[PDB]
Amino acid sequence: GQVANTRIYAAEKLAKVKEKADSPLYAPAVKTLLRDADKALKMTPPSVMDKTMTADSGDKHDYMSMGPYWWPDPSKPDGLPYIRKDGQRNPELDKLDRNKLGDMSKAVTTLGLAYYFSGDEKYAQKAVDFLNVWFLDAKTKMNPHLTYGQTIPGKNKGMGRGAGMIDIYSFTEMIDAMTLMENSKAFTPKVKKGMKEWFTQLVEWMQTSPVAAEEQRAKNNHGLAYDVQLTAYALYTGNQDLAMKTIQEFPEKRLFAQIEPDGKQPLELARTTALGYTIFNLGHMLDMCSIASTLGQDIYNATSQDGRSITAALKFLIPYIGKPQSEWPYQQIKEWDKKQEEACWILRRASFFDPKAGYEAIGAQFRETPANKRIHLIYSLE
Repeated sequence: GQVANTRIYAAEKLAKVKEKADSPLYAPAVKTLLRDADKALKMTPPSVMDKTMTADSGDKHDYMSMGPYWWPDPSKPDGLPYIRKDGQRNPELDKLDRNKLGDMSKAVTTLGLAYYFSGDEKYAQKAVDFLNVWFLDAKTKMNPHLTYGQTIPGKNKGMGRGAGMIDIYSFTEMIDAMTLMENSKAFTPKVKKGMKEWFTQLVEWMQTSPVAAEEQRAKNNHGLAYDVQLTAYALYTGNQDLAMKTIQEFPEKRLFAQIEPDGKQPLELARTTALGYTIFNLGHMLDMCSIASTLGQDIYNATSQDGRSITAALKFLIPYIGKPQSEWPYQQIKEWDKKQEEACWILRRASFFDPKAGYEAIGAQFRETPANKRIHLIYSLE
């Protein structure tokens, strides 16, 4: 009858889905989750040691990634400096740490959820192997900083930039997966202490680094995402005062700054994937609403004097959901169907906070997500 202390996942909902794992509603998704976890068992845990290049610190244990939208310039003899092509991801980024970090993060989340749903230690043990290799083992560990996040060839004098902070956004969810495994045997006090210390050092770095300062001051989805991460990592590390403060400042610093009275997010709508970025930012807003609700803080209903809110932002998007791209007057260069589907899940999540608005009935009209998809477990109607 225990509810886990999750901050992004809706905890009471998730406890009820677990209790009803074998019911007809959830059994197909649980089956698929355990198949995914079984594939993860076969994976070899990667590390920041796997990249062929080294950051300009000379320390291979420093995380290094490349700005995904930055490409060689064909008008220059050696392609340098790189130039930006918004929305087009340069596959060279695969040489560096970003995708390995993603595989790890996704594997631990999969494994923690599989453990929660099954109680099978093999899932928790493999998760702990991933975490040891990535975070804790002297041989392979990532240092708790992103000084060299999103380097760009030929630019920024070999240094990272604040934008690289977005690379670890999935840690917000990974922390909830680790909480779900806390009572496993593999997830020991030593491992829990190790992880809390790594996140403690990361937060100290976020609070003092000039590189992290760049992300904190970002005006768009990067800034909003920074606060969500700072909050989640502060809570994980026991720093409730920093969490409370970041939450309390979030409507003025982020929501009211980035959302217009008519719901437009102009900095996202200017992008080549304007629908995708509008949804990216909304999903992170809803992540903050969820964290905040655990501390009794009502971010979802925070409303400016001139009418700016998450409700306004949703109201702007809704008329485009389920409609052809001909009806959308901004760019969306790719992933049209994928982002329409994600919009239906934004509606599911918003319905948790404003049931009366009828968001779920709007999304149910168009949503085609197969019954065995994990998302049904995580944003259920419990």
